[PDB]
Amino acid sequence: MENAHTKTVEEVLGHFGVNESTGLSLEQVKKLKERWGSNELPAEEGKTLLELVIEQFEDLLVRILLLAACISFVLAWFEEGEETITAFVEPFVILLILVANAIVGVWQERNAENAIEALKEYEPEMGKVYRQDRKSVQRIKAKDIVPGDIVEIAVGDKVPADIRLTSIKSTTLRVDQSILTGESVSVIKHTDPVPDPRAVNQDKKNMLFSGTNIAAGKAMGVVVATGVNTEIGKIRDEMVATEQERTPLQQKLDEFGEQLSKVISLICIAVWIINIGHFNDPVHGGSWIRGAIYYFKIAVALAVAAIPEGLPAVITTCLALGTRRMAKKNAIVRSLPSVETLGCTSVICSDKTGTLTTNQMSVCRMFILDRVEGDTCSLNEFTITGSTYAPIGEVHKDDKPVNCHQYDGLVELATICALCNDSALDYNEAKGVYEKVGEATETALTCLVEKMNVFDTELKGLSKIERANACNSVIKQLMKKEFTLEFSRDRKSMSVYCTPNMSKMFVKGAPEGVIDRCTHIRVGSTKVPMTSGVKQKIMSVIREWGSGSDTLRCLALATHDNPLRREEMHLEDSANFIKYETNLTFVGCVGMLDPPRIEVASSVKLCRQAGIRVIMITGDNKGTAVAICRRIGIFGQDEDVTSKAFTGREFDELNPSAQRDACLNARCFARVEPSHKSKIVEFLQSFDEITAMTGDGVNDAPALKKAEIGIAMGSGTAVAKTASEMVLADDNFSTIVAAVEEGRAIYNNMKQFIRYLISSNVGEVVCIFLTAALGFPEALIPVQLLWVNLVTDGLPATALGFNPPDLDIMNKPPRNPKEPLISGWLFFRYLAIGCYVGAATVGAAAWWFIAADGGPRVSFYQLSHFLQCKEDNPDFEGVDCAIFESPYPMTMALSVLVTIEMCNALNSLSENQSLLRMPPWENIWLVGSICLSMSLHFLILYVEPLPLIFQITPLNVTQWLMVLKISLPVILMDETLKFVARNYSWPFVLLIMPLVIWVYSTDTNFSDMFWS
Ligand code: BEF
Ligand SMILES: [Mg+2]
Repeated sequence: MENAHTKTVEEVLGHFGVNESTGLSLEQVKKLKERWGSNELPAEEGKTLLELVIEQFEDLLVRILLLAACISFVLAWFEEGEETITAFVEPFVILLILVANAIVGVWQERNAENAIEALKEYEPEMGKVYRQDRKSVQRIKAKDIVPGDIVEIAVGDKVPADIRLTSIKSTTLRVDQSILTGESVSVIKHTDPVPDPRAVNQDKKNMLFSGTNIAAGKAMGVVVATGVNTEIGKIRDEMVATEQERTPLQQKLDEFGEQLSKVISLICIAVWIINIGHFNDPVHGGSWIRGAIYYFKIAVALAVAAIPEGLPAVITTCLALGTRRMAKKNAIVRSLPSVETLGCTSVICSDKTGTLTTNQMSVCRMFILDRVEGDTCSLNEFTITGSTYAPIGEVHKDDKPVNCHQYDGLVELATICALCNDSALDYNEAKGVYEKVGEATETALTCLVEKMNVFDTELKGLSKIERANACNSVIKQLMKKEFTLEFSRDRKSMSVYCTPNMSKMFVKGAPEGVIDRCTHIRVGSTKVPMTSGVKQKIMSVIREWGSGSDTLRCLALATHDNPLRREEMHLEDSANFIKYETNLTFVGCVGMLDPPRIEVASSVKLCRQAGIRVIMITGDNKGTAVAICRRIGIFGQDEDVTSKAFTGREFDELNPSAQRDACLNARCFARVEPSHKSKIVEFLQSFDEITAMTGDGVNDAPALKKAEIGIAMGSGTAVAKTASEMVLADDNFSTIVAAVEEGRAIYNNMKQFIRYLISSNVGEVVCIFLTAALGFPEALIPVQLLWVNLVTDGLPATALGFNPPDLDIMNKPPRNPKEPLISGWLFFRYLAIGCYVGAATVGAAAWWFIAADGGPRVSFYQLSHFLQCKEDNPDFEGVDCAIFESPYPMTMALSVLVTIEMCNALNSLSENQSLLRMPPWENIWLVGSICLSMSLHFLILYVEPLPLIFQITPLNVTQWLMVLKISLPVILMDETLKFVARNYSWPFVLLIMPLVIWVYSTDTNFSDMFWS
């Protein structure tokens, strides 16, 4: 069945072989059940943990980590000549972290689910259908409906499946379709076929799409689509079809990892070339066959030194902290890398209905006829501060609180609003909020009546359940209803006749018809005949409310004090309805709209300050979208919007060259399909701009998937929350601004500690390369490198993750996504730092070799040929040979590396500001982590079993002073580099004296002037 709206009810019923009066038989029900399937949308399949683990390998950082670990284990198996099993420890310690963060990668996701599925109303859709088994209607489950079923729908009932209308039992049928198309006002439905086959969902006025609900009437229909074949099913399929790429942070990390792998390959090739041809010496090896093992050991040590193992752990820690901060700020984050995406966001695309506005119609402005004379009059204007269905609020007359009990005309206005309508407002604790039960306008009138207590009813000690209708009931008892003249299309108004416990008849409708059908006006408590001037005045008020700066739905109200009695009523004719109120007393009019949320305008201003562009993409009409844009501040009140607001049809006809500056300039998009929303998001992404698509409902589900980051309102549909990466549980729109702020700060911290880790890794690489080239014995075994790069390089990195945010963070435009984390000059600076670190470590080892008070004196680089001396040959000196395996040089190099890393973390507090201007105690976490890691290093040195796992030994006072003497100049070098970067306090210096002056006490020539 296709294009059911284009076909009349007769052939639609004939196609399925179903009768409207009887329905479907059980055999037909089961045949259609097996032919089509279950009438439900399939849930997301449970991603097994094994698949998640195997797909976590896709990141290039963990890719290089895993390949390095695998090669290390392979060469651990290669080194079968050793006996102690502790060697096989050195690869294993890697694998643990490769799991740890991975678990967190799953764990947080699970937490997100625990916060996403919790914000769902798990009430099965319970649908009334007609079948041949029983004449009366029967209530069945949602999944039991099959195409061809006859469904009776009523007010307040959610539509179970796509239903073509057959006949409306009531007068008119109103359907709220804000879920599917973002329409802010209910749509009237009819059984007339729609000739256009390619009509949009809003053009189809003879269809009841799934997910929507009925507002006013009751109707009968025939199901034409179920499950996936429905409009929501097609939209969900389109959302699943679209592919979400990696986050910009993930892309930057992947590029960084590719560069790092290229560096590893280049350095390994270079060291192999510089080390090949060294087998010509009369040593063992079997033509480099047995020297290949030593060369590969050097290569794997270099690869380990070049890969920061603790980087993923600190990255995950920072992302988890940001996610926790959003959890505190009522924002659920699905994926850890997505918390930074808002920081680099340039354009924010937002839905109007339900996202920018509360989707709850409310009255904001009302006027009563105050003072009238011949041809001129003065009107009393009022303003309502309520934005939602909650009955809390105050009425303001010329910007001051006012009680409506003093105004009689306000009393009649409240009476008409409370009595003429037929809907109501209720409060529930499952969601803990207020909902409507009928038309949005009627419940808006009810909320307006409740807000203005004309009868001064007590409310300070009343429960929230009866708060929704606290004073509406008070109005109802005193003036009891008799009957209702329903709404008529030609009349554009509807009336209620009622009698007291005299006998007035209220009428509410469009301003023009109501004011044309009235022959009296109400001034306070007095009746005044027709005079023109008041008529033009009130008509001007009507159109300045309708088409002014704020677009409002004007609703004229009148009362007939002398209507015809009950007995002379003919309710069977709609034509007779109009003539029953030929003489009316116009009381007043009210203005209602779907108001934007109170936190939108300030958030829009803040986003404009941060350089972020805000665009409205909605399915509603252009006028309402432009009005909301003007209200929230996207456009000015008098600003022209000729080339800044577009419709889907207008955008389609636009040339791609015109579409270029349309996307770069236009800020309002109205009447767009979900495919059009995804097309707009893709076009914006085609200009290298990070897109934050915030919204709710089904119509935003594909776009939420297409954008770089998708944000879903907590009151939105389940599909929208599934397609999004962030969820606003409390529906606070400033949370987006807060998330952007922390994302910028988090990216700054990322840059800081990635640069610190790269400095440490290049230092280790230079140390190993210099040791290999110089021929000296190894100064750093790989397990020490793992211990350093995890503990001593994660605790300072975690502390750097707590860097204080910049003051000018939110007053600058978003960063260019194409820029790299490490610039050329910063790369040179950190390369120099690493070269100094490696030179310092090698120099400490050589200093222990050649000039040590408690060590040997094999100096002038003689006998430094490692793996060469075996006995007392002439090149062999007086000292022994086993001293080359002493752990003293190893622990000296380790201590120098640790101290230099402490200094590098100390002066990496700022990108360019000197450590003198910014004292290190600004970040107490930094000094805390430095002290903790130094304490752990001391514990490693002075504990029983670890100094055996690590080939180290405790030092003495002189060696420690030498270590600090070597380590401190890195602070001066970094300060000089920062100074030359900037150009091209007292309390800190006071603490410098007890340290640097102590260094001046002892001076040593170092006895090292042979080569370097
Ligand atoms: F729901 Be949006 F306003 F189209
Ligand atoms: Mg919406």
